[PDB]
Amino acid sequence: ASKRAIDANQIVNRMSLDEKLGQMLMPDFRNWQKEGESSPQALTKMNDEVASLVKKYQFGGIILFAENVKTTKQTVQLTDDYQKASPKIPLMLSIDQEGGIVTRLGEGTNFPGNMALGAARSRINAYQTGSIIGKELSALGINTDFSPVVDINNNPDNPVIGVRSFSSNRELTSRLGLYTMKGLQRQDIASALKHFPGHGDTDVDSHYGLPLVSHGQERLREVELYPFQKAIDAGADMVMTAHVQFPAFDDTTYKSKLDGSDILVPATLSKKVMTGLLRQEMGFNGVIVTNALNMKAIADHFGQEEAVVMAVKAGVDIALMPASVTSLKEEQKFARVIQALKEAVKNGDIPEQQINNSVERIISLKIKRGMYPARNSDSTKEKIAKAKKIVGSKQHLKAEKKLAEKAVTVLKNEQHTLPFKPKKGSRILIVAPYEEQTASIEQTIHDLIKRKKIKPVSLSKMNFASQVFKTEHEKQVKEADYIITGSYVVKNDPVVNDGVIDDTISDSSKWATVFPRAVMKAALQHNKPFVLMSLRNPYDAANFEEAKALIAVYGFKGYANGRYLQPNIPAGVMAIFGQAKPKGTLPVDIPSVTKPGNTLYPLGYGLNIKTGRPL
Ligand code: NA
Repeated sequence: ASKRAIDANQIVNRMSLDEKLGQMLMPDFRNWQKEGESSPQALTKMNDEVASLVKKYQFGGIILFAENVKTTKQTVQLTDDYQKASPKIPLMLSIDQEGGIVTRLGEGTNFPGNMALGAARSRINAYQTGSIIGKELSALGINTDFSPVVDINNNPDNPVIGVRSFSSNRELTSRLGLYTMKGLQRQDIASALKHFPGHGDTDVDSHYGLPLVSHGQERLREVELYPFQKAIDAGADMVMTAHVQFPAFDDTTYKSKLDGSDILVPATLSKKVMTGLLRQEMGFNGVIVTNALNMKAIADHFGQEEAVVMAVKAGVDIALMPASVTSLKEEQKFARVIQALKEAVKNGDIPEQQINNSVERIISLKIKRGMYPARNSDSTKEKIAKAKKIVGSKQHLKAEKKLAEKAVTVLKNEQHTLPFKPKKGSRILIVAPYEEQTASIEQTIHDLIKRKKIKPVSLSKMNFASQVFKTEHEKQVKEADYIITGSYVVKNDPVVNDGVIDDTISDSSKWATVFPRAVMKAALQHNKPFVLMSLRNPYDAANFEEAKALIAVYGFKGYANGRYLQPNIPAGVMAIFGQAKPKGTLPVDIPSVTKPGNTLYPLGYGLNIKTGRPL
């Protein structure tokens, strides 16, 4: 590893301060309003206006969004067109391909998500997930991924990250995060631990619109920072930092450049936090990178040019999205940002050696993940061919399937309700919040029929988001022979009275709690098989203590425009019809609604769908 250290330095010493500064910038070109074009457009394809700016400011990286990677053919092209534009050093192309409810690739393999991998628990599954996203990203020409999220969803009453997080436990989070990370690296992909110093239990400041952490240092070091520490020791490449007001480690305030008020310093802009805590006390010598510096709150309260400078002064190595430049009319923004830096350095506000370090860390990362020198040598056409047989491939899809199905978590199964074994002719009533969800379940039961794994049955759908359970809906439940219902909640806000959920109170506003619970009473009333499939946060499982079949899948996206947007719903359905073997155990604690203060389903709990005994 001492072979990168010198290599990197030999290189930095030969760069103009301007090539060094540009190399610490990583803007986004999500939307671009061309010359003499009516408005801004999703940038699907390169052009001389954007590429000029790359040649000119010589950025160190470009971050990509859903707009930029709509299709596999378009993506592999846009990447190679970027690499052409980049004058001297291979760009570091990055993206938020976490898996689960946060994916970006258009034709790529969306996985069950972190909280799913938590339920699955096996650390090999995590490593496979990263290894595949890695293969996929690598095949497109993307080399950096802002995953793993190692935030900890430890507070039901405040699930800021929820299913994007492995677990409510620090050890399960750090471990799974540890292996997702290593998975990605094995594919030669820069991996960035996400949301330092721990976004999972952030309060908010309604005044400024920033996340605030009010916890003291003992707590912070026990919980929030633990996952990051362990991954940092294990050789994390990058650490992404959120704009979180962080008073236990820095309670420096500034004057808002918009309010005049005394605003706490965001973690990102604090030398005590960036350099003091992360760089020194924690030992992180990788690349530090920040949330979008052009986020409104930040831009408005600290100023754009000023904020990027504060961040670099504070220790970050890569200022992400330093300004919002959509046209060539706005191109002088990048000039100013670099100019602020050039000046703050000339002044000795930022030692030249500090810049040389940062850049030497980027150049070291680029060398370490084979971005530098550029390791490929295939026609863009050939890259595209190779990519189409890799991104979204049947092999990957199978693994996605096995993983989603392994993660399904059975919480109740009284008297073998599951699996459903329908007679020919049986009517299955499918009930979810949105059409794309009832569609996914339907499409899945449909394949099972075409594949002769179940007798032919008849399906109707009921979509209840914002609805109230009225007579119409109840007649439709009598008609049914089998009922599959999806619950969807973030925070669990059942109307309740001394532990007794109140069912006599239904209004449109309470739909995510009152409605599915009304289906359930309706189905019990007429002696129907009813399983409940929770689609997001497992907390809603406390709403269905009377039910006899209950499962969690940790992923709510459905079926649309001919494509499955997530594996979770299908996997649930397969386990309901005895097709898959659900292994899942709770990666979080489900609080009881009927006996407040107690846990209803503890961490690690999960049933063997066949034997009925705790997995
Ligand atoms: Na490429």
